[PDB]
Amino acid sequence: CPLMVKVLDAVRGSPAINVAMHVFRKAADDTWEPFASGKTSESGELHGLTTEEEFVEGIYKVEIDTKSYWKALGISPFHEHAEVVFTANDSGPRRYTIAALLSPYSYSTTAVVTN
Amino acid sequence: CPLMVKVLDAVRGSPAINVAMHVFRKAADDTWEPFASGKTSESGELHGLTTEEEFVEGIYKVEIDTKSYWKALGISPFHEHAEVVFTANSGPRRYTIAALLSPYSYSTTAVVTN
Amino acid sequence: CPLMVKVLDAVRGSPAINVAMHVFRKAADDTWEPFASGKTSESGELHGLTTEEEFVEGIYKVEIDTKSYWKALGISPFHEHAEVVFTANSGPRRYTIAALLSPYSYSTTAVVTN
Amino acid sequence: CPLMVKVLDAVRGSPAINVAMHVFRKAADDTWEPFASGKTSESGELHGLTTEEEFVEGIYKVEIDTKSYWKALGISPFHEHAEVVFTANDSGPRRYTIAALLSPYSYSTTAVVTN
Ligand SMILES: O=C(O)c1ccc2c(c1)OCCOCCOCCOCCOCCO2
Ligand SMILES: O=C(O)c1ccc2c(c1)OCCOCCOCCOCCOCCO2
Ligand SMILES: O=C(O)c1ccc2c(c1)OCCOCCOCCOCCOCCO2
Ligand SMILES: O=C(O)c1ccc2c(c1)OCCOCCOCCOCCOCCO2
Repeated sequence: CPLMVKVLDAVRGSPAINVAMHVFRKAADDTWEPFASGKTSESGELHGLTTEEEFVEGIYKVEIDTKSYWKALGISPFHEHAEVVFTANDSGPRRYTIAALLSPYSYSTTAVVTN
Repeated sequence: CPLMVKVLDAVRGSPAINVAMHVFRKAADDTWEPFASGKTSESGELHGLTTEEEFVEGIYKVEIDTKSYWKALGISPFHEHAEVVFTANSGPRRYTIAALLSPYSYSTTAVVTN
Repeated sequence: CPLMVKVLDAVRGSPAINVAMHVFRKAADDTWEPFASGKTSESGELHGLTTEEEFVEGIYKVEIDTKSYWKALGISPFHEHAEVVFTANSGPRRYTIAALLSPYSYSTTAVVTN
Repeated sequence: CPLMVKVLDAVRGSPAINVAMHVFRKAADDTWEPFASGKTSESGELHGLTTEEEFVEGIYKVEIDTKSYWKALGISPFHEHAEVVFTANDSGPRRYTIAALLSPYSYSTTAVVTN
């Protein structure tokens, strides 16, 4: 599991459950190509997006659909989504945990990178 | 204005207005001596807490009553308050303390400029 | 000033100065049309990106080049940039986008006022 | 494990390792009484601070010594520590995870509360 995403809800003090997200990888023509997608579990975590062999060097974008999450809770939020754009594995393979902390008008995204 | 505090509401996307806070300065016996207080304005800011000659070296604590802010909005928050504890004054400096409030989370940042 | 961006450096406790950013507006084909751009001032702020009559309904993206900011400080950051994507203008509103930068983390907040 | 603390370093993109913290509980005389203490592990986590039987209703304060952490990394930070002051278990027992995200001039503290 080289790429994992964890999402927290700062209004409820809970994991953010059933949050959809889409991962893209920049292709040779400099367009965003679909890579993987999934939804957070009851723990707010999404595992299994990719494998060590599949997650090669590249520039990746994770688009977390925070808007649909907030709307399902009855909240009309500011952002369309929470994004993470990063270069991966250019020093060799790493494990990436992306942590997103969500409020209706604010979010933070943090990476924990281990070798 | 050596010390300014700004408070934002991350639920509503607005300044957090009428947020009360007290500032204390740590005394030699390790007790917190009353120093300054006020509440945020319609812009979410609290200005005029102190003056340059009054604000000397020490450990200061800003205790922001975030619980009362959320209670007034009918949201049951996690924190009793937000406490920002820092050593101030290498000589005088200007300090802006920002607090970003959510019911179960808060962030605080300091800008120290000249 | 319908749209203002403020950027802070959480490592140094300072405004983030000379941070470049582009603003795009989503077009009908789902491509990002150039809209506005600039770089932050000595106060970390970027003002004057647009006018009320120009800033109409749409989905807007602010792409802040945080990577170049950290590279200039000799710190290898995580993010290529910070992207703030939001629907703007229920009629005109005033938008302040704040970004708080660390090498491996960023936070962004919006204040929408009248 | 009704109370767990997780600490992340936003400069290095790593768990914040060997961070000391002290937990206090407000006593009947309205003073802060020592409760528990410990240090974060290699994963940035501190477990085992208390037990379901020991962690009764009350007002608790966690003081995380972020200043000594940053100084050991050669950084002179703004805050003396990162604090969390909260009422616990007044609706019945809950499990509390306190997540702290650290930068030299900024920190955020978030609670995940489960039943
Ligand atoms: O348990 C919660 O507090 C919780 C809280 C929030 C949950 C959520 C659960 O989703 C659980 C799975 O729901 C599947 C059926 O719902 C389908 C429609 O989902 C629309 C997006 O919902 C996002 C929030 O989902
Ligand atoms: O402005 C928003 O988008 C917004 C967004 C979300 C707001 C919210 C506002 O709360 C505003 C004050 O609500 C009035 C009192 O409601 C009492 C019940 O509140 C239950 C918890 O609501 C959490 C979300 O509150
Ligand atoms: O202002 C601080 O307290 C502060 C605090 C921390 C600063 C830091 C400043 O970096 C300022 C610019 O550093 C000059 C170039 O150093 C190159 C090597 O940097 C290695 C990574 O340093 C991370 C911490 O950088
Ligand atoms: O592995 C790291 O990146 C790391 C990174 C940071 C580590 C840290 C490890 O501490 C590992 C345990 O060190 C025990 C011996 O050091 C005693 C003095 O510790 C002073 C406080 O250090 C806080 C940072 O500790």
